[PDB]
Amino acid sequence: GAPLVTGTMVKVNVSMPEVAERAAATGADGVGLLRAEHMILSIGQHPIKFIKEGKEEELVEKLAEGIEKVAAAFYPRPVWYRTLDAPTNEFREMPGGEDEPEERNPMLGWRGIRRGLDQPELLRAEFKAIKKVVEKGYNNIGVMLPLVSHPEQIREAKRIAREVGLEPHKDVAWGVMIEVPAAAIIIEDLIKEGIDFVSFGTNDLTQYTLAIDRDNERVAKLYDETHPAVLKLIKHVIKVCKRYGVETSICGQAGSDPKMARILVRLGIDSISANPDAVQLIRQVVAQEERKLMLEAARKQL
Amino acid sequence: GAPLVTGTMVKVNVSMPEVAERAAATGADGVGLLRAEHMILSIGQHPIKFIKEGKEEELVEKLAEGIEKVAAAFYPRPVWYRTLDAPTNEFREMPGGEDEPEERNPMLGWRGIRRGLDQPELLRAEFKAIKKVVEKGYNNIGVMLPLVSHPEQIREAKRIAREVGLEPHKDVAWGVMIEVPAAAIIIEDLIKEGIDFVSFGTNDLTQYTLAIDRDNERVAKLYDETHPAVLKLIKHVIKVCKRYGVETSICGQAGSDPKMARILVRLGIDSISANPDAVQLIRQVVAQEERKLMLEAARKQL
Amino acid sequence: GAPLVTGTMVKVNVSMPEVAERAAATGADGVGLLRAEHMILSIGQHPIKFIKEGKEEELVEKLAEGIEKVAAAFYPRPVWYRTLDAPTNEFREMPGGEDEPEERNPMLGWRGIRRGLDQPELLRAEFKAIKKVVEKGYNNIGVMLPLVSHPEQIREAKRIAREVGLEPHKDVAWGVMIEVPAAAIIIEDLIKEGIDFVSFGTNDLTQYTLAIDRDNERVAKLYDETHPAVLKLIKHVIKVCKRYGVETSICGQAGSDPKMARILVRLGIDSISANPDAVQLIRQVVAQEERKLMLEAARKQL
Amino acid sequence: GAPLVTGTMVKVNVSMPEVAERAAATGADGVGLLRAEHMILSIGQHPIKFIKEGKEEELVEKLAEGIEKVAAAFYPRPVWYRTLDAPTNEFREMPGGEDEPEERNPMLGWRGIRRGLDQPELLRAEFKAIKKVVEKGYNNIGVMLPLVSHPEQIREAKRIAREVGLEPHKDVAWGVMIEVPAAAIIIEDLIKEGIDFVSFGTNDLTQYTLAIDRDNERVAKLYDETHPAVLKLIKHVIKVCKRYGVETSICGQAGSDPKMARILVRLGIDSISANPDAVQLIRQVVAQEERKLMLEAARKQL
Repeated sequence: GAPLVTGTMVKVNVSMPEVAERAAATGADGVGLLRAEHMILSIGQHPIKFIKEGKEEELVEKLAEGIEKVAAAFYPRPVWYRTLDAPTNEFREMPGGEDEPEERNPMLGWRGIRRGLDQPELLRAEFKAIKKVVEKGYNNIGVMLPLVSHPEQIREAKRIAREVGLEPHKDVAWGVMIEVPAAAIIIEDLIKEGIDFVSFGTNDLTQYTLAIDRDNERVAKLYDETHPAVLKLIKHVIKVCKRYGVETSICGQAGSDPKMARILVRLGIDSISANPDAVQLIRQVVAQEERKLMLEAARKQL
Repeated sequence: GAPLVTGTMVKVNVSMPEVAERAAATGADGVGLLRAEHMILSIGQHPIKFIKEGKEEELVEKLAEGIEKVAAAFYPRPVWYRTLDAPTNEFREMPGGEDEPEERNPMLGWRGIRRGLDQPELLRAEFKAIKKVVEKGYNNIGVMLPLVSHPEQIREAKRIAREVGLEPHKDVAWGVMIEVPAAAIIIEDLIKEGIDFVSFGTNDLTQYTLAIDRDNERVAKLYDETHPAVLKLIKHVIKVCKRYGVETSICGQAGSDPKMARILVRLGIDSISANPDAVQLIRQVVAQEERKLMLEAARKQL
Repeated sequence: GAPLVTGTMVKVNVSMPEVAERAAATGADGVGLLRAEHMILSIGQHPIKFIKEGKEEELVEKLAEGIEKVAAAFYPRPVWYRTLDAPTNEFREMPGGEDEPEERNPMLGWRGIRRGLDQPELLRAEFKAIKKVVEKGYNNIGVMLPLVSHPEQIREAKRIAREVGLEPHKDVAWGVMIEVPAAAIIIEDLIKEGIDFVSFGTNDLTQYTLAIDRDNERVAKLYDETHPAVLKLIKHVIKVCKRYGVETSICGQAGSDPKMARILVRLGIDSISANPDAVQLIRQVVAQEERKLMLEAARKQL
Repeated sequence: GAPLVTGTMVKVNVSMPEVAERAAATGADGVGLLRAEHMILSIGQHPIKFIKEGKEEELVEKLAEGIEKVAAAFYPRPVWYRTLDAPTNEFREMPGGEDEPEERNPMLGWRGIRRGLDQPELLRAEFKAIKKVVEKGYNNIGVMLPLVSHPEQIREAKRIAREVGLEPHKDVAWGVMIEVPAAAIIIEDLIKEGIDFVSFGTNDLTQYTLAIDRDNERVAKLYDETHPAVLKLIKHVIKVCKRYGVETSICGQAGSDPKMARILVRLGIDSISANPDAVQLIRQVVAQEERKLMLEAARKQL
């Protein structure tokens, strides 16, 4: 009759706006990552081509209803939304995708907030839709920027967003993703530009730190998300933003692992984001770890 | 099978004596505020006119049964009752309400315990009914005075109550409401007159502190119950009565807000009073905040 | 043959630009408050209606000569001018005042710098006239904003003034009024926006702190300007701006009271503003209090 | 053009209500002692006989106008009034004074507040007249009790005054006279009953301390008001009420002496009360003594 209650927050990873009731029925504390790849690449057309042709309002209002569905399934609870992020060999395979670079390394190329700031129209449209669903009365949304490594990117994004009416820290929440080692090493510079939350992308971080591709058959035997270097980086970041009053979280595939959950609860993370069918297991693991910590402190005191 | 258990008490706000079983079925720890406006203004007549005509015992015994209903729905649990409080443009609209002042500011006028002490017959009748339901064997009632700003008001009320048989601190509990900034700034003087409990009226306090009416369309955009000044005042009050051994609580519309609940549990309030359809949400928010605090202390110790 | 000399400054309260020689003949150290209600509401017309019709320059130059008269009667001495402040039931009674709200509480409504920032044309005209009389060579004027409770109001006023040529802190002085309890409780936030002086409106402060209207016959028996809470607030404010190097003053009806004068000189205020026929009495009271303080310190030392 | 200003207050001794403009024209800071012997013994009749006959209201209203005259000649300034005090061989010489005791020592007999508390009708009438002139709007009056040596006298006087409507410490000031050595030796007990001011009767104190009558030709060669014992007593009293926050003063014939003025200013008295033709001399002596003290402290510091 009574649910299980933990101090650490356990959230859920929403992929499409159609799996949102089965996710709200799991007992999660919010949405940890709602991706936009589907909601944007569903119109069977290159978005840059789609807007040159000139159909902006259709895409805008479609995004608006897609976002409001999820926002209203979990209202009192927070929802975090990450702007578009896909490689260049993902835009090549759509009607209108004929002009491409066929790069030799699409993992270290033109993607994420870099491409976003080069063509500010995608950012304009997404911020328009977000403000659109905000003015209906949903005050539980926040924005997440992917692949940040210089503070100039944060400031230019804030300006682009402020030109079209949206207001950071008073209409939404402003946060970033940590996936490049540089961002993990100079985290204080990024914090000094006024952010609210941070999230660990352990997939990309583990790949860029060990200089290894996971899809390659010959070197995927070295992949490991509990390697000492990644743990040093995570510990440093958590320490600093704890000191500055910022909230920490982790999404990815290592959010659904019991061993990583134990490590992260012993270090002091604020939230964990799990796949829709792993929320109960992680809830139990976190509860047990917390009771262990409390017992240890009681014994030391007595 | 087992209910959810929190250290902080979560109570419920009862409006009429007819919604009292649906409220006792929520799992609350008591009643936080039972208003008398309905039970008194239900006789379709001006009460001062009603008693000049001379029908005192009817009103008395009606109040008596109205109060005993609620007191017996939640017996082992405490119930707190607030004496009459309504503006002057509320007595004007009843049969017998022809002699009025049509003031220019009914919010800063003749109402509450001021008007009550001017015409001691209302106080006499209410204290009579309260003692009436007390002598049947209900020892879980307490009295709450609205809009207090001088200790003389507390002493005159104690005398008026002691003349007709009722005895403070041995038959009931004696407490006050905090709605004017003056009462929040000289709280120790009020405590030195022997009270037992205090309650925050955050609606009136926020309105009188910012010099702003909320019903006015042009300046209601500035209303905010988490403004720094109100929080400073609340923190000061809680500190002092914690030092003196007095119990604190909060009623209003901000008792049903998760963000305010988190702020207040981190400061150290003793109880929260919620609307009858918000008890479960506040219960969950309070449980999570308490587990967070305990984990933080364990980590600091280890 | 020699005038009486005090360390504390004693100023005078000027109501109209016609009583300005009888005021300069009292021996005051400056003007403490020059109101604009008369100089603006003298054209027998609603000012918003007056400017829609389109007669801006007439009102501007009339204000200009009205201000220059007072500024030139007391040149070496400072003069402080407070922008328009009147309730809504004061604009209703003029030709053109037909569109009104008939509010239920005009004391907590749309007035002062709130209304001023809603319709920036009044501010534009007043700042134009002030700069007009400044460029003739009068460098002893300063501007005072009424009813401030957020720093955003100060910043928006500074911007509005800087758009039309006037320059704070280099052409005039910039200061505020303290009448809402919120402004007295977060005074440091306001100081951090670069102000030069502050002034206590003890009338409005005493009314908003005790939640009491003074014009109401039934509750005017509780009004008191030496109530402990108001004195706590005044002491806090004086302490903080003393620490930050800002000048303090007091206008109102309690500036012409000997008992308040003694309290305020013992606390350490920088100036007092009296009615034109009470300057000599306050001068004597202040002189005696200062000699008392000096004697006490000498005795403690010896 | 500028008056002389001292930290110590110099007041004046008013004997009748007819010499009150020549006294207000001296530049005094208030009245230090207004006697009632004249205003009461002017009806050519024994007052106890006058009230048995039954003419209370005539005497009451006569006192009322006599007091209001003086109170309105010095309004902003305080006035202190001492209840009736005369020996028994002063009531013997009036129409109706036939029943007397012809005592052997009328200086140590039935007089002052003793006789006053024995026959409470005189106190009733005087307090009635005082409240009468108070309710016209004069808030600068205070009451002084003569010849007090037990706290029971103070409490009984407070009760007698509170029965007929007058309220100590909220309508008037409450103070006492110090003339018996006992009162000077247990001063703290008297202070703990809530008084506001004290005054030295150096005539009676010097006579009762040295066990000497001054009117007697053979032993008046030993009278001296600067005898070491009286000075010890004065120093003790001043010390204690300084510690408790009470105001001190001195009336009598030694208030008009330059040498005593210098002694008393060096000890730290708050006020001095002089005869109507000695105010200027005492003003000059006090000014010189204060400048001397300040110079001494400056030299010690440098």
